[PDB]
Amino acid sequence: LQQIAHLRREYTKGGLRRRDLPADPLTLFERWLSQACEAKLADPTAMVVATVDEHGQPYQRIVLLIHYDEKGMVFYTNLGSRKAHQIENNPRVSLLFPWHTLERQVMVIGKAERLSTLEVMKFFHSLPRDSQIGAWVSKQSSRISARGILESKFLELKQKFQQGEVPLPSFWGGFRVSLEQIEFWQGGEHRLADRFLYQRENDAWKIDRLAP
Amino acid sequence: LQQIAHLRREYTKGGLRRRDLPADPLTLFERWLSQACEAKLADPTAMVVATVDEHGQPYQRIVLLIHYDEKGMVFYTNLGSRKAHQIENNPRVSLLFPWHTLERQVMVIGKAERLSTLEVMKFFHSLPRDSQIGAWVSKQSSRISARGILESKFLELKQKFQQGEVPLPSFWGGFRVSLEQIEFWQGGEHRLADRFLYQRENDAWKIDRLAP
Ligand SMILES: Cc1cc2nc3c(=O)[nH]c(=O)nc-3n(C[C@H](O)[C@H](O)[C@H](O)COP(=O)(O)O)c2cc1C
Ligand SMILES: Cc1cc2nc3c(=O)[nH]c(=O)nc-3n(C[C@H](O)[C@H](O)[C@H](O)COP(=O)(O)O)c2cc1C
Repeated sequence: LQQIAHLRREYTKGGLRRRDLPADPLTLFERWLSQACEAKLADPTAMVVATVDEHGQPYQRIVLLIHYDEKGMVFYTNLGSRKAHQIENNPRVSLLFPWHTLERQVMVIGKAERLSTLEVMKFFHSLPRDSQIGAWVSKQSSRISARGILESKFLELKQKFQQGEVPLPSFWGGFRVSLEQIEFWQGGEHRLADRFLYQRENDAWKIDRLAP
Repeated sequence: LQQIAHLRREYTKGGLRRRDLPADPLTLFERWLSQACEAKLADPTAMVVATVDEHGQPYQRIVLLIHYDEKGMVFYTNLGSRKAHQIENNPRVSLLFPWHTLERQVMVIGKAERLSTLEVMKFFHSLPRDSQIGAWVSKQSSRISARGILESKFLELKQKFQQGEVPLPSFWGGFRVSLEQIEFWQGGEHRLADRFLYQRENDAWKIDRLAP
């Protein structure tokens, strides 16, 4: 708890100049994610996902980043959830990594596309057994009349699955968010943040500094 | 750093039952905000604000909560920023308090309205002198060709204001987000979160538990 405090002070010694930026924004994201992990932030892979309903109202919630590469950033969710309904009507989403403990933010803008069954199955059968079970329990985002509904169904499903592999719910899936824009924010001198926007354009990245 | 660790363990000993909920959601928000402050989270008042552009694309960034009451939650920003432009075309916003260090989230849905000059002036002239200056420096969200633009203007404005009260920029203002919905999330038993939605309806709050 002094080792962690020290690491956070070192990773917060930030300037951020254009000439030190990598060509691929995911190189910088990888570096900051590794620092969030080493500094033991709570849930370093946690990201706030924003979606928009049919009335133009934005909604937000935290999800975990499970995978990223050039094709985008992946999370898993219940396909009957509010976020899945909103994505089906409007695939435009924003992701924000709230790394303000290290004076950082990352924001990703892109379109969410569903994962295939093969991808979902691979991830599901990597989860701890008790995570597989919980995925069955909850009709995510529906009104429920009592907490006991969850607790009862959890007990029943434990009993039902006890002596086999936990099957994949038909209602569990995932989304990959394309990399149209990636924005980096790092606290800077005189409380003037360094801010860079990577914009995907003509199979390349256009980088601009933004005023904070 | 053992005192903080202990406080975080105590405030994370959560069950959340309907019968223990306050009538006014801001009573529970006040309690969780006070706990985030006592546990020394980074920026306990930090909230992620989501807005939507004219194409239906959501955007996100962190701002600080400055004030809250029944009329809504207040933040300050530069009126030429992307968020201010997006609000002018679509006043629907979401706020999320990323308190996952204490296994919590709070989300607020409502409409953003501008603050009056008298309100903006009162807050501006409470800021530290060096905060007043910085508010002049940056054409928030515009592309800038170099970091030095910020550093130069900061030095010039320091010199210009040295021996007087720092005047209020015409381009600095704020927004109050109405309380249409407030949602509380707290990590729960068997990794099944307690989730409650307060929905404003007929001059009252309708509370429902949501499945996690
Ligand atoms: C740290 C943390 C991680 C979470 N990870 C996920 C996740 O990966 N997927 C998911 O569906 N919900 C996750 N949740 C729950 C969501 O925030 C949200 O409550 C749920 O997905 C329902 O969102 P919706 O009603 O807007 O669709 C997480 C919550 C927290 C606090
Ligand atoms: C902890 C923290 C607090 C911040 N507080 C504010 C704020 O209160 N107001 C503000 O305009 N920007 C604030 N920012 C900067 C915003 O996240 C964002 O970079 C800026 O407002 C531009 O957003 P826009 O280009 O989307 O309009 C904060 C950033 C962090 C990391």
